[PDB]
Amino acid sequence: NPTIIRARAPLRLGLAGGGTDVAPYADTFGGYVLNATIDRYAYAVIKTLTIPAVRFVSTDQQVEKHQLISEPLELNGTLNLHKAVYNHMIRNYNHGKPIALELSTFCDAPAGSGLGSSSTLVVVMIKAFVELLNLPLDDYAIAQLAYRIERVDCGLAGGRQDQYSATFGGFNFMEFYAAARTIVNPLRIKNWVLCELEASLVLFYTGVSRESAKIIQDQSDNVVSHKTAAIEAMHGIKREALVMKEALLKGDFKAFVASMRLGWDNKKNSARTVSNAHIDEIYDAAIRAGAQAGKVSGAGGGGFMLFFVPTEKRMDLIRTLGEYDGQVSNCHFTKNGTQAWRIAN
Amino acid sequence: NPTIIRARAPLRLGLAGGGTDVAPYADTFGGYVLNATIDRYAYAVIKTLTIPAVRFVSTDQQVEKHQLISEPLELNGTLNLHKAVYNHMIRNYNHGKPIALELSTFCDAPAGSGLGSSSTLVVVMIKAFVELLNLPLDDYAIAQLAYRIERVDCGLAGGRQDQYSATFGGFNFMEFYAAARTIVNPLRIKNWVLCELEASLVLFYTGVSRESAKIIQDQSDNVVSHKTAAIEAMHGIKREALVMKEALLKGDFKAFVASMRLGWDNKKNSARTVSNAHIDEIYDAAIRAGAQAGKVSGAGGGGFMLFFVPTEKRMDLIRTLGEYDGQVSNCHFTKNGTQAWRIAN
Ligand SMILES: Nc1ncnc2c1ncn2[C@@H]1O[C@H](COP(=O)(O)OP(=O)(O)NP(=O)(O)O)[C@@H](O)[C@H]1O
Ligand SMILES: Nc1ncnc2c1ncn2[C@@H]1O[C@H](COP(=O)(O)OP(=O)(O)NP(=O)(O)O)[C@@H](O)[C@H]1O
Ligand SMILES: [Cl-]
Ligand SMILES: [Cl-]
Ligand SMILES: [Cl-]
Ligand SMILES: [Cl-]
Ligand SMILES: [Mg+2]
Ligand SMILES: [Mg+2]
Repeated sequence: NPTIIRARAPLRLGLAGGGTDVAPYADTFGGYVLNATIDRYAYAVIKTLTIPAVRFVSTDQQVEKHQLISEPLELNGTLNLHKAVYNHMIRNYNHGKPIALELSTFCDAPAGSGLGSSSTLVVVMIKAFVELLNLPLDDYAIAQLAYRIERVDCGLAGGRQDQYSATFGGFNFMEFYAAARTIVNPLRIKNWVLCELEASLVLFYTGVSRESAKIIQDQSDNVVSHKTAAIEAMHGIKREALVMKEALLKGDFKAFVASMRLGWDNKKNSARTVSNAHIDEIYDAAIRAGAQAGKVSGAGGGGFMLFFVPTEKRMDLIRTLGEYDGQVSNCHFTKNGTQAWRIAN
Repeated sequence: NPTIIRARAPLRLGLAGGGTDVAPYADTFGGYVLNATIDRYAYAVIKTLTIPAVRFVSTDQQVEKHQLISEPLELNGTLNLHKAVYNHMIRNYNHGKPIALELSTFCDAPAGSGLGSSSTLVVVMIKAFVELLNLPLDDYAIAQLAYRIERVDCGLAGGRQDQYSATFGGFNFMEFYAAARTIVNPLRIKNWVLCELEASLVLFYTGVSRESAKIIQDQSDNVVSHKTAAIEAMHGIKREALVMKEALLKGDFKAFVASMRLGWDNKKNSARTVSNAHIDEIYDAAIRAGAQAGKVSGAGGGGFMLFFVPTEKRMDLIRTLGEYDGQVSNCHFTKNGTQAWRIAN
């Protein structure tokens, strides 16, 4: 009787505030991020095995297989996230006795796409074990656990917003404090506002960013080394996230676009590689085609861009982007957080 | 006090049965179609004007402007659908007195994409007038009206499935009879089945089909001219749509894929240009990459293809398709039918 479980968690568009969730900034001044989940998913699958082994498979089809032993798996640099989730679950919920299983992942967008894929993948792996082991972990616990596994257990530097979008789902405004304290504010946005927003957003995939780690390091350095102007850009990122949140609650699209423009300027000034000449060319083309505001979705340097465009200019913008390197798509938001289902047993 | 209304209606994936909804077949034997709406939309906007004129704007940015006169607009071959919707509403709900307004449309996929864009656009224009005039038209009435406007008023040959997906939303199994009698069967599919299905579907945009009219004409000719083998292919299309419907209700994915394979064979045999060498090359590549079944979504000859692929082979299939001409995407279903909202007054 093999058991087969799948879980999924939606990826996310960073709307405002990204950068203020980097460790030194959040811990010192408090960070704010406004984000929203979209119709693209990370997935994890658990299949119990009929042989004494553990198998890990990743999105880019890396594979590791081990013999069933009663010591933690070493985090040797290959598939550390899968191993660390596995180690945590075995130690904390199965009294340290290994379980014969294959843990596999796949994702609707590769890492560096600006959709929060890395942390979303950690979240979905945890969710799959929550279903397999029937664990009483609520959304806060899963998001806090995903954070621990990635940033502490696997020692990976990064932000704090992606764990929460992946778990809770929908539009959320997050407040980040010291000692890993995060408050999630679910935003119940009016239906008309959501329809108007999707009607006015165009996404543009520019390719994989290879700048995220560098951007996060530079943003962290801003605070640690007291780079005054760059810190002030970050305070601007924080301020505009709150402005945007209130604009969405009031259905004030004029304020929404003005806060995105100021936010994008602030984000570019916070780190040298957030934008580059190639990204600025697209941005400028989008503006003269009729977009009113835009930004890179994730840390920066590539991945998805999003543009706000009035409906009368929408098709013009879509045609213009067709002439650049990348893929255009509409933007559809999802309300559901991470979900699991069973296929066998 | 200008009034601004927007409406949207979701586009659709043809899952099974397409072709049996062509006029001679449906009227003679009864047609069946299984389809489901996706996360891509057609839109219409109505703005009342402060000058005595009527303006029409289309998705590909064609524009017509007329003086406010008290006779129906001529269907001269430019923007006939917009004009005919306008004429109908003025004659039937405004006692024949013209209304000064701009009616504009735009769409997340161009015609020939295989997503039912043409009829979906007619539906959304009607919905916008339903909101502007506060009309008591339910979903059946809007779908029957969209059919009348396109196929009778504008004399355009085509199918019957798209008007119903655009209006009702979700997964529907439609039964088509003579005298324009259609029964919509909403399918309440289990959540796990829907998640499993989205996890197993990959979409692939091959470019605009220019075969739809020819395919529909050939399918119609099959019946009118008694082409025995080609009629029998169509009976197979019909049969497999019912099989697929029952497979989705039972969560039987083995039967689902077998009915899609038989359906695709039957569809190709119903009309010479449903597939071609270019489409078959993609299909074959998808199969050897691990897809278990696939098809062209609309009438055929191009547009979106969909593939069912087991989750363990999903990323392999995605990588393989990356090497062909077209765009890959995930498949996310929507439950909502056509919706309208107000921006001013
Ligand atoms: N200095 C660093 N060294 C090594 N890895 C890092 C460093 N900083 C961040 N990372 C990690 O690199 C991984 C890839 O992240 P990234 O390229 O941002 O793709 P993503 O997960 O799609 N998020 P984003 O694209 O920014 O929305 C994440 O797990 C980060 O935690
Ligand atoms: N013989 C014909 N002559 C002129 N127009 C036709 C004929 N047959 C069909 N049409 C119309 O051509 C238009 C374009 O349809 P089509 O290329 O199928 O794009 P679509 O609306 O995206 N549907 P599909 O792509 O098949 O899902 C529709 O309004 C049809 O009604
Ligand atoms: Cl972000
Ligand atoms: Cl952001
Ligand atoms: Cl179809
Ligand atoms: Cl079909
Ligand atoms: Mg990403
Ligand atoms: Mg189409």
